[PDB]
Amino acid sequence: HPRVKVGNEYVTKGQNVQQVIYATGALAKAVYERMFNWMVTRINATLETK
Amino acid sequence: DSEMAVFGAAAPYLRKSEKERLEAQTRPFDLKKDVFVPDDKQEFVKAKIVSREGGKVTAETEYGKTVTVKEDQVMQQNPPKFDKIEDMAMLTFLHEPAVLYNLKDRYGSWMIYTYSGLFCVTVNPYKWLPVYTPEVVAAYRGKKRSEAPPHIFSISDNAYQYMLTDRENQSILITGESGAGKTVNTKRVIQYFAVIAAIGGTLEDQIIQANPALEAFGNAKTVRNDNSSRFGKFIRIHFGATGKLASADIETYLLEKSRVIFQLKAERDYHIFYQILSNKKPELLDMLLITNNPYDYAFISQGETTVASIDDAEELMATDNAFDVLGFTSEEKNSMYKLTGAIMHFGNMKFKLKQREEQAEPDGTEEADKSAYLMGLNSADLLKGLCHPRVKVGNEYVTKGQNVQQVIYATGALAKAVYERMFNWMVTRINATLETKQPRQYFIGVLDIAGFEIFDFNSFEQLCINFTNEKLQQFFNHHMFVLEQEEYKKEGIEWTFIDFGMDLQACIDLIEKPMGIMSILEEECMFPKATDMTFKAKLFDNHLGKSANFQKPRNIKGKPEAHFSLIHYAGIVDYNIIGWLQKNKDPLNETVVGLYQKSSLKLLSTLFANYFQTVSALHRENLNKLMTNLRSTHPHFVRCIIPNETKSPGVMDNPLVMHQLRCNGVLEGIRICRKGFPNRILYGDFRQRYRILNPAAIPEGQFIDSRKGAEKLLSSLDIDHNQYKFGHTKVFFKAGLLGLLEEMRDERLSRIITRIQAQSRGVLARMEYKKLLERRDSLLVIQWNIRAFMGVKNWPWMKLYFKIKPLLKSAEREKEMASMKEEFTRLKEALEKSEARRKELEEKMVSLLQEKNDLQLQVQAEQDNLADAEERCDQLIKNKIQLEAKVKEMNERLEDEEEM
Ligand SMILES: Nc1ncnc2c1ncn2[C@@H]1O[C@H](COP(=O)(O)OP(=O)(O)O)[C@@H](O)[C@H]1O
Ligand SMILES: CC(C)n1c(=O)cc(N[C@@H](C)c2ccccc2)[nH]c1=O
Ligand SMILES: [Mg+2]
Repeated sequence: HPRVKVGNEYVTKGQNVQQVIYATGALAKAVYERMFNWMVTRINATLETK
Repeated sequence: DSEMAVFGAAAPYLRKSEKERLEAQTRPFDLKKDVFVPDDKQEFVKAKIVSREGGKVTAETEYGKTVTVKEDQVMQQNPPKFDKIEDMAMLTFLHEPAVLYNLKDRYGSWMIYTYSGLFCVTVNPYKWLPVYTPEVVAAYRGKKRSEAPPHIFSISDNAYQYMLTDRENQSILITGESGAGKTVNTKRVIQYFAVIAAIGGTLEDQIIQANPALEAFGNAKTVRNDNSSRFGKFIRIHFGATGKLASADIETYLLEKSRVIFQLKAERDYHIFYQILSNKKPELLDMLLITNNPYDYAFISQGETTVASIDDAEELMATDNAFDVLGFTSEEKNSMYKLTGAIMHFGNMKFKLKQREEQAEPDGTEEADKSAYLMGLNSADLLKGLCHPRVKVGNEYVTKGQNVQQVIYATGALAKAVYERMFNWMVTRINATLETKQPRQYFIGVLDIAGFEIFDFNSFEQLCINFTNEKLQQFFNHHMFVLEQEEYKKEGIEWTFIDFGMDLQACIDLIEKPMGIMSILEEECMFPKATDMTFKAKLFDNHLGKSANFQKPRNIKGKPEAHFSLIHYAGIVDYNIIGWLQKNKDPLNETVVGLYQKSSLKLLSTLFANYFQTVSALHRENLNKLMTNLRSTHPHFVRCIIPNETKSPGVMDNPLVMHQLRCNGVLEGIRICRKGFPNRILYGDFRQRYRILNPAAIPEGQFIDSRKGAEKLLSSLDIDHNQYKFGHTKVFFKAGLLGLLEEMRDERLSRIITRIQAQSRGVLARMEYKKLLERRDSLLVIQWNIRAFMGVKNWPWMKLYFKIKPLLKSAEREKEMASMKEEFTRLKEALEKSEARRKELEEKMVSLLQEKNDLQLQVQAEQDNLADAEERCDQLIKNKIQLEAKVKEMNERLEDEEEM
């Protein structure tokens, strides 16, 4: 039941089993990819003897 | 009870006195002999067993009458220790007389509210209790159903507690026939949220006025009630993440628009008209051309025009202030008053047959002139458009000449439409105020449907309102008896399905389905030559021998003009078929609606802006939308029961009360609440909320499945384990456990916030203790300093030389040490901090040098973004050019096909 905004209040939508599977995939990807780019940004935050 | 003092003067009218507590233990009562027996004039009477004769029993009733009835129909009386209990789910013997007399003994002492387990029953006092002023609202703040005596404020706050805890929308579902009490309880809910939101501003007073502003335009005196809600209302009170009031939305479902033009004896039109007229307020009696008395306005003079329960002089001033508090400007308040004046004059327009055209014309126009002046319309254009309304057939428009008999209907429907949409706009404007654009996430939807009714003459509206009750009754039946056990099976609860017989799907289907009443109205309105006899004919052919609840009319009161009877849950209702096709089809005069859009009054144009979809279709889809939106919310039900037809306070008619107790399924609902598992928690929200009850049962920092965790925690609580069973995804509890768990949790939260305060005070006192000791030790050093001087006030050679400065190496060289060190150390500071500041600037220049170079590269990158964006727009325009050529050729060829 993801929350989506309609005006100032949020409404709730029921997801299908296939589309919740696809959404869990997308959450797995976007957590992984952000974790990688953050790891690079931390490498770029060391690697600096000023 | 000494704790009752918190309600002040309202306390005697909510809970029994201490004497009633002591009298209970002293009443003469025998559990084996005291029983209820049915009677003719009254459904049940107390009786005393006198003998036993095997399968036949004989007893003497409380009035000394002899009676004989078989043991299958005799019900044991409840012992006096359970008399007047605040929640009827806690009754020991549950049957028709136990609920009847439990309501009667409480109501005769003006204790009007009583719970019935998952829902609550309120009995119409007819005489006020000072139980609705500001002081009780503060007493109800944050109190739970276990603490505060039953009241509509208790249900309102309980819903608010759930709303914030579950982060789910809640509902308070008040139901009952006309005059039972749903509306006043609704107001009380609104005033509760407002006063709590202000004490716990402009918005809180605005919301308080949001009710009497609508109630003036939507309520009317009826045979059943003096201030009956002739329109169902759903009020969503929205709160922010922090829980403070943030907005309120009013939704309306079905205004009795016909009531604006027709009322039976012993009832009023809407209150707005008589409250405006009763004060004869010179500014309104000058703005509205209604200087006369109400007894000449045909629409509103019928029935009774005055009621003792309403101080009509004050209600006008209450609505004027209500609009002022809601920020209605002078043009808004004036426009809507003008509109009511127009509506009042609208009932006096007289029409007569033209001597040769067989067409209606207005006989008197002064009331129309007044109306059009108030509405900012043209009186001549209005009357011409009513006398010669244009109707359309697709794009072609044609003038139809109206007869007197159909114009009277058309004008009535016009009054209905103007009133209805003006009420809708007033709702949307109340939703335009109160809307603070602040964070919003959760709302409490309070439902007050138009109550179930049995007049001597019931029409299509009486069916729509009864259907609305029957749908919410089927919803109550479904949630308590069907969905409850269905979800037990879905959750795998070891439970055996109980059939209570509380089902109305068959009669709802008889109305809704593509063979039901509503589909017949939906097609018979299309046939231009359909008639009341054609509809009645198809209705009979479709239902006689095909519907168990559709029956021949009884016509016990004579007048067999056209009738049938319907077995509603709440009783046999006789419906008159005349006019239902017109009432459903809603034929509006397209000219007057077009003039309303064209009105010089900004309001009247707003009412009809953005003006197949019959009222039965709109209502059925609106109500299915409502109940779908409501199944997605946590419901609390409130059963309003009217105790007496003669409106006498304290008087109670046992057969009429029992009829409603039966039809609302209160007994069945208790049967399921006592036997079944009404309380249910998701394993995750259970863990999240009640982990505070035993953090050691669910140790964090380690994984534990939701199911076994809830198993260990609830096993650790030491409560009676026979009270719960576990589902596939929710835990399930007996009727009385959840209240005890919230009592337990708030007791623990009190214990803990006081023990964290034990820690807060303990370490804050440690901070104070250590600061005092170190500061006093320094003071002891200061004391050593002065003690040392008095020790030094002895006479040595040094006393003379040290105090005065003549000594060269000691005073002079130490002065050089102190002066040189003073200079060095001050500069030392300055130099170290300066050196750091120079480094800091270097570090800033190094980083700025990187940022300036990256920005120089970035301006080239941005210029590339500009080239990208410009070429994107350029190709979109070129493609649009070719696409326009495509649609040019297509629409041309479509027109050529239309010509050929
Ligand atoms: N709780 C109450 N306190 C005082 N009067 C009440 C109460 N309930 C009903 N009434 C009586 O009826 C009216 C309010 O009832 P209401 O809730 O509007 O009934 P319904 O909602 O069934 O139309 C008042 O005018 C009064 O005559
Ligand atoms: C079935 C219904 C009455 N219900 C519950 O039985 C419990 C709910 N939520 C839990 C978490 C809670 C318990 C007590 C007060 C607030 C919240 N929600 C619910 O919807
Ligand atoms: Mg009402």
